[PDB]
Order: sequence, then C-alpha cells, then structure tokens
Amino acid sequence: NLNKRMGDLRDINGEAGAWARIMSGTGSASGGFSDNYTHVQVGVDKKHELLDLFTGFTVTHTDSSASADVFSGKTKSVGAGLYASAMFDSGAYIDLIGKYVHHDNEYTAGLGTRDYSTHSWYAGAEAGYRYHVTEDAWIEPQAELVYGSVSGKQFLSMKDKDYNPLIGRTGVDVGKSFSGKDWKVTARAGLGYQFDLLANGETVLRDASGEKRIKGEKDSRMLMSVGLNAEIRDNVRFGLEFEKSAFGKYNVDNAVNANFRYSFG
Repeated sequence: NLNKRMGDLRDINGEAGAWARIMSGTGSASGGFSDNYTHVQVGVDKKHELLDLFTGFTVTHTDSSASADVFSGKTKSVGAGLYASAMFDSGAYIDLIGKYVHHDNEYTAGLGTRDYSTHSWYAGAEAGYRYHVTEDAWIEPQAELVYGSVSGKQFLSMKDKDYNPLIGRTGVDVGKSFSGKDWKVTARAGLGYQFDLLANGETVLRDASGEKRIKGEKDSRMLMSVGLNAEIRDNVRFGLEFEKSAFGKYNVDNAVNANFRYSFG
C-alpha cells in the first residue's frame, strides 16, 4: 500500500527524502486465533523527474504475538526491501516494492516450547488513478497484487514447508482537502475487497509470524479505512490511517498507521 507505507507523494519539491512508519494492529480468525503486532519501518530515497519516480531502500522491524486454543506465541521480525514509486502528473500511479523478511519465532504448545526461525520474499505491485471531481475533491480506484515465497513450517515436531501466498486487493478511496498557504490536510476514506490464495497451502502451521492466519488456503475480506494526509510548509508531511475489515475468516479488528516524511534537497 503506497499511501500507507509512504504518504502522499504528489508534487513533493526536493530530490531527496527520508521517512518512517508505525503500524499497530490486531486481528482474529477461527479456532480462537487472535494476533496483535507493532510494525516499525524506515526508509530513504531519491526522486527523479521526466513522472515523479521516487526510488529507495527500506528496513522494517515487527514485534508480533498471537494466541489460539492450541498455542501462544511470539515473533520478532526484521526486514529490508527496495521500492520504486511512479507518481504520474496525469493522476495515475504505479508502485513496485520487493522485500525480504526474517522471522524468529516462538511457539507453545505433544510437548515443548519451540524456538525456530522462518523467512519470506515478497514482491508487490500497486496501480491506481486519482481523478479530481473538483479541485477540493477526488476519487481514486486502486488495485494491488502481492506475490510471495514464504518458507515456513508444518507439523511431535516441525518439518519445514514452503508455499506461495498470492494476495490481491481492489478498492476505492475518496478524499477532500483544506488548505492555507503553508498547511494542507486531506481527509480520506476507502472501501475495498481483499483476497489471498496460499498456494500449497493447507498444511502450513499458524504461528505469531503474521503468515498463515487461517485454516486452509483461501480467504476474502471487506476493507474499510479512514484517514488524513497532512502537509506542512515545503518539507514535512505526515499521514494517519485507521483500518478494519469484515466477513473474513481472518479479520483486522483494529489497525493504526502513521507515516512521516521529511523531504529535502
């Protein structure tokens, strides 16, 4: 999610950029499963013209816990990744990101509390298009597809089990702005649908990793979100979002996301 990882990127003056995100959240699936997590991230990039092509590196850290009827667990996770965000002046945008995540990994509880480690590769694409009804108000249909190569664990003892999540999203966001000569603030809200297909699949164990959160390999949610894009003078932007989902086998019950962007050059 480009807006959630980063912000509003439109018409940033200044070729350099640094940023930082925090996402806290909580969700729940079946068999008494529920999780909570705090995800902290940071990144740096260089904006190009031609066409606003932001391109950078990012590092992530995720403290995560989870509990079912069969276990409690915890997972500390660390990640890195490259991104390219194309903000067209026509209103269209494309966002490409590729990241690696390393989870290590506590599960309890046969017998034993079990310390172990897993990882994943993820490649993401997002395309969208902001159409302005008025200068104050716009509508933005969005689509994003994420494909991954997780090597996690299956089931006593834990043999490894590799699988390929495919997660798809389509939705629309609408926003209206308010502005001085310094400050800009865009209230926004969105609806959408999200699906994931966990290829191979049914036998992957559910831990505190945030990976498989479900029984089986298919799930579908309705996405609801509401948030702000703040804009202060020429360098500093920040943007908050609150999310929630419904009708899924797994469901986000709460989630907060803040961005913060110091843009310079």
